[PDB]
Amino acid sequence: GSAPKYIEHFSKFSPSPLSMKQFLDFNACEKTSFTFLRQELPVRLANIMKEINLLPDRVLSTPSVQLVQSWYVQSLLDIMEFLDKDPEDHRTLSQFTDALVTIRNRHNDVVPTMAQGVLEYKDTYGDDPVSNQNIQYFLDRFYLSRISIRMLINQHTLIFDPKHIGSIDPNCNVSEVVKDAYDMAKLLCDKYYMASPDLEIQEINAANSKQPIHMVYVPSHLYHMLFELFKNAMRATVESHESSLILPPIKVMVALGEEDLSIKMSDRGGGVPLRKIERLFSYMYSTAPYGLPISRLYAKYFQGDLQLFSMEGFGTDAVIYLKALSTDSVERLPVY
Ligand SMILES: CC(C)c1ccc(COc2ccc(CC(=O)NCCN)cc2Cl)cc1
Ligand SMILES: CCNC(=O)CN(C(=O)c1ccc(O)cc1O)c1ccc(OC)cc1
Ligand SMILES: [Mg+2]
Repeated sequence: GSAPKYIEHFSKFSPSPLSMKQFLDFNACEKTSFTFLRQELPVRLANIMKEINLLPDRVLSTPSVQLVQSWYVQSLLDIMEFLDKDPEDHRTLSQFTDALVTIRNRHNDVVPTMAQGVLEYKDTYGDDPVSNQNIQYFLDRFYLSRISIRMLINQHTLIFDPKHIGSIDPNCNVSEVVKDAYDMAKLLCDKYYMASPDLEIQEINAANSKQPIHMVYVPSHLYHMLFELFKNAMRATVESHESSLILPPIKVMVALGEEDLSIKMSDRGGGVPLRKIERLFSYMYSTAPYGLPISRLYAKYFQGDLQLFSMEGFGTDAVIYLKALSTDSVERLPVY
């Protein structure tokens, strides 16, 4: 097979970061999505794949890793078939959309799969702080790559099967997403614990004090983040107040500045000591048999961040930082 040489060739290129604007203005035809994607997906696949091969042999050769490696190889090849094929012919384009579907689905399990490699590495070689920085280093990169691949694939399959533009909403009402996520967390909350804290939203539109706040974002990404955060702050809030009678609400503030859109979630769940805050964002230190770390990646993906500050004995604030303007929302992609 050619697999290694394909990887060699396409890993000389660099992934091409797109902006939400550049995403938005796409439909400027499938032909163009097609010809773009058949080059770029191979690039992004190759780049992470060569980085996977920089992993030391004791990691490199466990079942978990070798398993995802096989998936990425089959994908690269699945996409290969379409290099000499041409557009104008509408079955080329249709067979492609189908190929993009199969790939996305094949990869639905990378998270639990990799997570398994961390566990067998913990039990096999130790949980030292160095291993931890490499695992952290490698996975932050690996997942992020992975997210952007999905982003491309979803932009294609959804548009070339209007208010929305695929996975993007150009009029994303943030509190709308905040509540939905809240409502879903509460449901799970009311089931397991049969109590649940309330929600207070407040907006602060700096430039336009009385205007409801809208942005251009990918709302499922935003849902995902807010969801984990609500889960966590509910869980804490309940268990911290099980001998008490009052259950403190979860206050969220959504704030819009000249370049930031920022979302704080404040809970009175009894806090976490400074010492333990790193552990929460660590893939290794929070592995037992998404979480915060993956939700963070989503934040980073379009030049955002997601941060935590607690006060032990009281509560935790968690902040989602997003870029306010489509121009600033460029993809953050790892490169080899
Ligand atoms: C399966 C995935 C999650 C996984 C699980 C476990 C690991 C562990 O990765 C390590 C551990 C130790 C070292 C030191 C070393 O030998 N350095 C040599 C070069 N200085 C490097 C790496 Cl990349 C990575 C990825
Ligand atoms: C006594 C109850 N105490 C907590 O459960 C502490 N707890 C926090 O305080 C906390 C942490 C993260 C967060 O975004 C919000 C929080 O309130 C916490 C919540 C979720 C979590 O998942 C692993 C770990 C810790
Ligand atoms: Mg932090």
